[PDB]
Amino acid sequence: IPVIEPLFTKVTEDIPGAEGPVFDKNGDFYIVAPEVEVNGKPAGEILRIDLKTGKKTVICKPEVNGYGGIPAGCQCDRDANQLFVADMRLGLLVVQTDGTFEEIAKKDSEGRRMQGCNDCAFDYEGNLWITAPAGEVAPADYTRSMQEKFGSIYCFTTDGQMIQVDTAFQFPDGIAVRHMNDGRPYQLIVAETPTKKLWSYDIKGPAKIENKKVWGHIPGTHEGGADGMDFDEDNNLLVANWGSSHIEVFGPDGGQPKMRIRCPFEKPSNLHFKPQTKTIFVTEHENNAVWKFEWQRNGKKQYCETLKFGIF
Ligand SMILES: [Ca+2]
Ligand SMILES: [Ca+2]
Repeated sequence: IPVIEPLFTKVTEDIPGAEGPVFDKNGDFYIVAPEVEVNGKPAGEILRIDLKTGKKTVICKPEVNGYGGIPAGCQCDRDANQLFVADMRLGLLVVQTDGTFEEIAKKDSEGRRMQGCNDCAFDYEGNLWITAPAGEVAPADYTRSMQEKFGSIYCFTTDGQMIQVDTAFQFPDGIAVRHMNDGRPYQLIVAETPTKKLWSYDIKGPAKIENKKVWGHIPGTHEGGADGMDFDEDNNLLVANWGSSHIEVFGPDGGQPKMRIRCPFEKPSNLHFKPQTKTIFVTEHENNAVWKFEWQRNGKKQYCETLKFGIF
């Protein structure tokens, strides 16, 4: 498989478990530090990074009834400048730029206790697809589906339902939505980390997925596997392969990667394009740091970059 070796430029440092890179509607850049702990208990953080200086500001250190969060992944909303954050202890949070936040769900649409979440992806219809590799949210004792298949997938819909849409994954992690050129969502891709697979479904409608399939194969026998992912503007899927020192690039039909991108570190965890550029910001756990590099083309627009009131 062809491998390219772009120049990685350091962005910021010392972010425990650096994850969830995201740009808001003002172009501000955020990351989460899920692994910050106080007295051995979770005290994860959501940070804003000043791209000019690399200086970090913690805007939110979420805790619910004394249970601190493990915020792990993010998406920016479209209609309001607020971040939806998947948290391994707290489930799904909505966080404002002022640092205030709310916890969205203690239970799902069927009254089942909510599971801790890892990453999420808005489709263009505004529905939010979320991976949930942890067990029940706080105050339940923390567990994760790395050994046993209890990880779930949710769709948090525009009408505010938190719908469990699949179950029994061994650590579902990255997630992405592919759209038709006319903007209709039609495929969901979900990383199952340790099994070295990417799974696909057909999106039939809000919270409606069918035709589960093993869509892609992640290279390697290292400990780790697919972590975060995102599409570029031609619908190639770029996937951080934690432990492999590469980001894998899959073409629109999946299968094996068509190209790999060598990183100067073994553990890329997640990535995000900066809007209107070819720049991909990458979080990684070898150094607990953030970097950026130039890809071959622009990212596929995120939901936050689209317009509610477009004409075209
Ligand atoms: Ca992740
Ligand atoms: Ca991303």
